[PDB]
Amino acid sequence: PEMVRGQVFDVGPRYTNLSYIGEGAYGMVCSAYDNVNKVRVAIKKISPFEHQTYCQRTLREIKILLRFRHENIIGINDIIRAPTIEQMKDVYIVQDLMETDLYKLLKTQHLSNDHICYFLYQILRGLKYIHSANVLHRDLKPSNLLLNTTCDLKICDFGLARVADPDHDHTGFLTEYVATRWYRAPEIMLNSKGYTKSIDIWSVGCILAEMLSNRPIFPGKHYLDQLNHILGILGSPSQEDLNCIINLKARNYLLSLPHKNKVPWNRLFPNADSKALDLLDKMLTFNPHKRIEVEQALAHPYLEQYYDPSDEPIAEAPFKFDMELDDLPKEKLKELIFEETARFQP
Ligand SMILES: *CCC(=O)Nc1cccnc1
Ligand SMILES: C=CC(=O)Nc1cccnc1
Repeated sequence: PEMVRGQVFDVGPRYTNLSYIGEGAYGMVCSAYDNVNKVRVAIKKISPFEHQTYCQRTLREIKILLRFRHENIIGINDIIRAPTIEQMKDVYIVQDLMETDLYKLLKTQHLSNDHICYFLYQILRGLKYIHSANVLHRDLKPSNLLLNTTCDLKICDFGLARVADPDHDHTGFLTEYVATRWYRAPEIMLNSKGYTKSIDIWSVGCILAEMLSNRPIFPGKHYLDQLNHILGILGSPSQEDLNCIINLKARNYLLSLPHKNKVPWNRLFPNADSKALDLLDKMLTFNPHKRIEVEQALAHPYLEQYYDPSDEPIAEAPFKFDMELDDLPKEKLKELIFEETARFQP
């Protein structure tokens, strides 16, 4: 069994010449030569069977990625595991090798308007498919957008994804949330569980703003500071938008703040294309009900050079988890992971 930095990275004989390419979702990732397709691939090692949350997120990612088939969503090419549940300790997931991601690209590279437009198009094209399957990604951010050397873009990491559930979206004020803080929509801090499609659109808006300046637009340092950042740019919500927030603790918090005026997008992004800023405004709308939807965003003039709804496929059917994964014991989850990965065995 081959080793990488003192770890068991046991993928062969199909996959040889391991080069370490960093750490990610649940640990070690290497590129490797696939001796069957004759290309380098990425392989991630998952060791999740101790912990219920690890198993839940692993199972959720596998079920979704195996069901999805889209050019802008990372596929699973292969899964390596032991032949029996008793011997299964790790799972290796083999995916197309993507040389970089938008987090790394933004730390080092200025994007042309043409690149920003193309990246945004591919993000929305992928998101149209995800939403058409009644799935919410819920953790869109630059590091979950993979890019290859020709700038093909693929969304990854469906570990926090959920089936959409708008009739159960309501919650109290300051309800804790799992997804990455800088890309959280304002309503998460106020009255939302992140069970509607508008949650992902806000993330995309944040990603667009970050592509325009190479800096995150709302870099909050902790839970409520994230809302301070958002309101610092959008300004105080309107009476109508406050009236949509029925929860008193949430409403009254917002009423307690001094008045803040909107920062014009063209002052934050003086070099941006005006059509990009019109689309940004519509994605970063405070009221989730007024927020642009993915299909409308694709049809926006900013994306006219690429928009073609006949080449923007949807899922053949809505997604549904068989059981509520959030209260299954880890032995049933190991067993479900074994079953879900069975198709890749001899
Ligand atoms: C799908 C998320 C992903 O692979 N992102 C990433 C992992 C490790 C290092 N850099 C990016
Ligand atoms: C640590 C980086 C990483 O996980 N890289 C990766 C993932 C998927 C596809 N290509 C490359």
